[PDB]
Amino acid sequence: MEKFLVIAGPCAIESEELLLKVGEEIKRLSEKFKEVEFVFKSSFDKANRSSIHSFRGHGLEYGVKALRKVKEEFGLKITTDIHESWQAEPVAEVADIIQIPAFLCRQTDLLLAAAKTGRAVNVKKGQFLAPWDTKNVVEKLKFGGAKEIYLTERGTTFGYNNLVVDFRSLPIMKQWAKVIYDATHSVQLPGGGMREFIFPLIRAAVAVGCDGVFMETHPEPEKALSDASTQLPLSQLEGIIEAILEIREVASKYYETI
Amino acid sequence: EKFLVIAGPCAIESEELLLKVGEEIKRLSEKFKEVEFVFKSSFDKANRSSIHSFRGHGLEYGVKALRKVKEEFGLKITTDIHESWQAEPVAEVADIIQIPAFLCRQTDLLLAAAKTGRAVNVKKGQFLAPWDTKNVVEKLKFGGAKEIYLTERGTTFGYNNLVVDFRSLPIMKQWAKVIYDATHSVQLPGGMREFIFPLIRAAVAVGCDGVFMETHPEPEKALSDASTQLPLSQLEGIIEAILEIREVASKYYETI
Amino acid sequence: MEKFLVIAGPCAIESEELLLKVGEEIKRLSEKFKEVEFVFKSSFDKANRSSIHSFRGHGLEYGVKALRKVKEEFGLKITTDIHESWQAEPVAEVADIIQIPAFLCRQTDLLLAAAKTGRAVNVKKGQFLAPWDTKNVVEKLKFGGAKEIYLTERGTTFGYNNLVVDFRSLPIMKQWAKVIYDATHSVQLPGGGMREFIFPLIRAAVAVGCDGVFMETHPEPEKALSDASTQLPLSQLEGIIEAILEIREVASKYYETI
Amino acid sequence: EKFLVIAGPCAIESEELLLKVGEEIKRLSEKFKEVEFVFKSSFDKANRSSIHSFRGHGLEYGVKALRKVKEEFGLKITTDIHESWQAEPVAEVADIIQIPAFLCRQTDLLLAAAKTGRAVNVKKGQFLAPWDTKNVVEKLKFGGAKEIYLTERGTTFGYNNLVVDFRSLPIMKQWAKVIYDATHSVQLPGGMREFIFPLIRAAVAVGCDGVFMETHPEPEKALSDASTQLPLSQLEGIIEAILEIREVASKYYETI
Ligand SMILES: O=C(O)[C@@H](CO)OP(=O)(O)O
Ligand SMILES: O=C(O)[C@@H](CO)OP(=O)(O)O
Ligand SMILES: O=C(O)[C@@H](CO)OP(=O)(O)O
Ligand SMILES: O=C(O)[C@@H](CO)OP(=O)(O)O
Repeated sequence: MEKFLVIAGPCAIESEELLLKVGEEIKRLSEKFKEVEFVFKSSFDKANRSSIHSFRGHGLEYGVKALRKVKEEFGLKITTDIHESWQAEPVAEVADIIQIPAFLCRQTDLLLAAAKTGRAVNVKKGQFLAPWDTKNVVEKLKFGGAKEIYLTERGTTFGYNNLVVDFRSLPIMKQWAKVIYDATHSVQLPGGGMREFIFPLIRAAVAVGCDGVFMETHPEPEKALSDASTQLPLSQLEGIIEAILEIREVASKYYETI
Repeated sequence: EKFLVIAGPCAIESEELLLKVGEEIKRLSEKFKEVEFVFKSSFDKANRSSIHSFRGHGLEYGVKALRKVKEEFGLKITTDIHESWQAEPVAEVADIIQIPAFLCRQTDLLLAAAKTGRAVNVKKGQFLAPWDTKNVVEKLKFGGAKEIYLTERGTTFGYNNLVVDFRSLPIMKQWAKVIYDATHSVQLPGGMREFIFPLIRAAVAVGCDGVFMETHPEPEKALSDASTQLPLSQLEGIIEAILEIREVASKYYETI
Repeated sequence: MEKFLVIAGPCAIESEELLLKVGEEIKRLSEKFKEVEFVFKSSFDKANRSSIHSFRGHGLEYGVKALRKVKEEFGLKITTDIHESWQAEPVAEVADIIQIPAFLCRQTDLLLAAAKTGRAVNVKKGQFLAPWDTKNVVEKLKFGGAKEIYLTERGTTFGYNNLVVDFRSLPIMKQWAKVIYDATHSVQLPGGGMREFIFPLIRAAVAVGCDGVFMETHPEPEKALSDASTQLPLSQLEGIIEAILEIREVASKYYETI
Repeated sequence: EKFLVIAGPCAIESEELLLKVGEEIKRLSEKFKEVEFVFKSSFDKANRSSIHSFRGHGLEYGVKALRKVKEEFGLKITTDIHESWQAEPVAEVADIIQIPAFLCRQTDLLLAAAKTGRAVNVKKGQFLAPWDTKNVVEKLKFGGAKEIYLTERGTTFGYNNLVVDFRSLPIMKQWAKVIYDATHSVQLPGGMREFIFPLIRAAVAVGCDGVFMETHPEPEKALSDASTQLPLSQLEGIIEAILEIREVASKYYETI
């Protein structure tokens, strides 16, 4: 079985300190769960918040420098998201995996900018996109030179201010890329979020079969500057990870062949 | 209480077919003692899209064939009703009376079912939000029902498509035992066999009280739900798989 | 141009008196709007309420007798809905148009029970049904002997507790039956309702093109026993009808040919 | 203020095509003096599903061709931007800067557009509820924009389908002028020409401040939105139709 990916970290780079605190914990779990490839995630810019008054971040320069500290202090791989083509090059200096936001999954130039860096690229599936329509997204990355591609399931528009997770997307997308399940954005209520469903839905994802999971986690979610109602309390991370590795193991012999 | 597996051919195509399927379910029944098996088949497909499609052989012949399965194999029975008058005659043989998803809000049908003293399983309508099943349960309690089940079978997602919102499992559990219907949840109304097993794995990882699966020795030849009925020979493997997943996952099912 | 249909009346037969009061007003409008075919509607049983504690009605016998009074006192056509096959025969004694509830639009026996009465049949399109899938519904009625058939647009499931009206359904369904737009149920919030959208959406319906409209109306909606937030104040009916006849007239030369 | 009609070929396939279309719009412009016509064409289809599809001839060539239309015919101009840097160069020719629907929440793009001093039209995202456009308008006001439009273009309805919820027209009007996009609202993402005219009739019966329509002398030969671009010759008839409907219906538009 392939090394399972767990992408995790605070939603936003609130400070270099917050980063070091989560990083410390992620490093501890990586030493325990040696069958997992851990990737530390945090955004240097929440460029698509609903409100002009909401927290965005401290800028690209500061964020890359704080992620670089996490990588240097803990030896952890790094992923962060870009919003315009010009950011691909500077971010690629620290990011092992460049993330493409869900609203931007069809922006050709942004995808090509990420792909020519030589870094892996993970595209969040747009809330508007059918799972079979990710085939062209992967084709655009492969055309642009990307050799390691991920597609992340994060819910689909289901009426107003609600997302539903159609688990059929996991085996469908697996036909053309590795698949990541985003356990924290899939339960958000666009323009909101329900923490009580994070755990059940992530159990469903590993029972269906995916190649990794993505989770935002913060020492104190209620105090977070972004995604306060969906970020997972840091102390709860180890137990969630153990549970998914257990459920994955027992379901794995039944995963179907693409 | 023990995990429920409700299984059988979609339609009572013949007393014979029920006996063949009944035999295999009897067999699995002896192999998996911790599971409560309930044999299912419909005496009438009362809501087919086309007037030219197979409906069945009538309630009399159907109850007779189901009686034969219960007598011959000792299996509990479940079938669905479509109008209030059918509840009492079906209750002579059915341990569980099933309410069709389009009929989940028909007050008299629910009350007629509750009045028989039998257990009632209501398929959640494709139009119903999970929190709105609380009133469904309340109707049945008011009607005297004491063993109540709610079955997840997908929700309307645009035209000719259903999506399973797994958040409904924990929500519905606040007021009834919850069953996951593995075969209708992937059908395309007005489906895809390849998604049956993956989604049933999800349902037990999330946590449910039972699973519902239509099965037929030769699905391609079935007269109803031909595209989604599970081949009978695959049933054992899927049941063992979900008992294994449940065993591990149950440690994590959230309290009520 | 065909005589436009306006189906209207109180949601439920709260009393024979309420019926006579609305009937009086509908009769007055029928004398004014002679280009409209008016049909008086009221249910003898709200058989599918969400709550066991909600108002259902005073029974079939009482309801048919109250509708028969309206027909006899005002000379108005009558429509009411059935819920089980056995009710088709007694209701057909008074109802010119037998209505099939939206949740029951695929119940074969109920449709055949209505069709063999020789009365017109109007089927509410299920909130789960695609517009092209009404073709088989009409085929079932024609097979059962119905010679005058209507399909009513009343919204489609759009996430939880919300309905959306896809106006493309009007020209699609028109391929096989006369089409009615239900102005009051289309704005209800299943398991709720928004009165402010009734008027705009009914203007859209006649600009697209339909063969009639359906509206629930009560002298005092807030006091209604069913659909209190969507029933139209009776005093507002005349002005709505004048507006739709005006918009219909001006749009009509552009209605496309089926 | 007067009713807006924004029209033109989806993509700047060539300075020529724009001139042919510009000529017809100039003509209608003289025929319908109460209407403010705005000529539209995209210099880059930056979000095509396939890497092998037509994107265009670049921003430079595009701004040049649009400048030619404004110089030659005196028509106001609108085109869309895809990244913040494009706002200032596009603002030399565009009276209205268009924000793509997938990019309606990208704060910097909205701010870059507002900073040019031009009017801004934001296509409402297929994922956005109508009440959630209030924050979109607030971003643009904060950015200095004073003439703001919100365009209805359909909402995600299951997979590969959009539905127009007309309730959004009156809701969005509380905070901006509202335009109805008649051609993308009926496209099937990842459409149907037969529904364009019926839905545009609905939009003016409900009440909007303008309509948006892509038009091409020969849609079948277009390099983008070939399935939905309106044949140029049909444009006059549809504009006269909607002015007639609006004239009658406007008596009933609800206050703000
Ligand atoms: O993970 C996040 O921080 C965001 C941005 O990429 O994800 P999404 O676009 O899926 O909301
Ligand atoms: O299980 C079935 O036979 C049918 C009828 O009860 O189910 P549903 O109503 O969910 O289609
Ligand atoms: O008009 C009504 O009173 C009801 C019942 O027929 O309609 P619907 O089923 O469309 O909710
Ligand atoms: O009108 C268009 O050219 C496109 C781009 O702005 O529209 P939308 O983003 O609505 O697809």
